[PDB]
Amino acid sequence: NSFLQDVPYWMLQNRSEYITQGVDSSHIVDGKKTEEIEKIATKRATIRVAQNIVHKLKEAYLSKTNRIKQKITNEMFIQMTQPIYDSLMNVDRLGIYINPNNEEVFALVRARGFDKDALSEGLHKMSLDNQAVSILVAKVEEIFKDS
Amino acid sequence: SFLQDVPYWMLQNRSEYITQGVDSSHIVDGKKTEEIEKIATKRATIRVAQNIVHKLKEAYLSKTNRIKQKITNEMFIQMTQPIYDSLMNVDRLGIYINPNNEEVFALVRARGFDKDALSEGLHKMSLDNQAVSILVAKVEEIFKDS
Ligand code: NI
Repeated sequence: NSFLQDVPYWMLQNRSEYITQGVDSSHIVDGKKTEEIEKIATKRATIRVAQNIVHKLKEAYLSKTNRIKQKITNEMFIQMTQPIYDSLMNVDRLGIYINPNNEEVFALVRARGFDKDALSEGLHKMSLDNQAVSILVAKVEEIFKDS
Repeated sequence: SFLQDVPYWMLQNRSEYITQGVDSSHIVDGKKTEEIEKIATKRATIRVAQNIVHKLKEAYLSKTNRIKQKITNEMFIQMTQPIYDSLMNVDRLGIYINPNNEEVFALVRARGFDKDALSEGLHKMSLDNQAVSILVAKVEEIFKDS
């Protein structure tokens, strides 16, 4: 059975919510150099930051003190991922770890901010009304603040 | 700083295994290794219950949702204990000590659940027949898929 060596701390399971940090990976692709796979992994980890944000937005929407009036489905939450991702700013690649067994490339990233006006417009463009958008964007703003 | 002899199950990427859970307890002077493992194992088991709650929340928010009752995030959080209590045949599959943080991690897998116990627990927290029956069905589907 299988154990891994030289594993950085951020690769490990842990209880700790760095909502604006993302860890994710890319598998290898024949004909793509490892550096290319690191780029893909870094983008995937950045999408993961957006996924982390959407998760917090669903919980807020489900809360007894939700103020969003529009009905927002799970599928709509999933759709929010792209506009949130598109709005992320100043995202730093903090680390790379490669699993030598399958050569899967993991990236650690941190998004230092987001563009509230870009996020607003993206959310409008997926048919969320202005009351819903205002609350959603304010929530994302709190997440960056609290981070 | 780097960690050595890290088992696969300790990596960050295990969301797909809804019925598996990992969590830890801190090594403290005055506690026996066995009390510490027991706490980590309990916590790992609570993580399985939380994994299940998250799937229920997603199913409830889906456009396909047929549960008519209003269920709040706080109510979903409240479902964690009845789900935990209903878990059956929860096997401890590993222990890992992190020497950097002095944390003992446990890996568990729940092989199943008691749908009657879960029902009774959900009924006690004021979920209606329709909600309980559907939530229970969804948990059954999670275990079937596992
Ligand atoms: Ni418009």
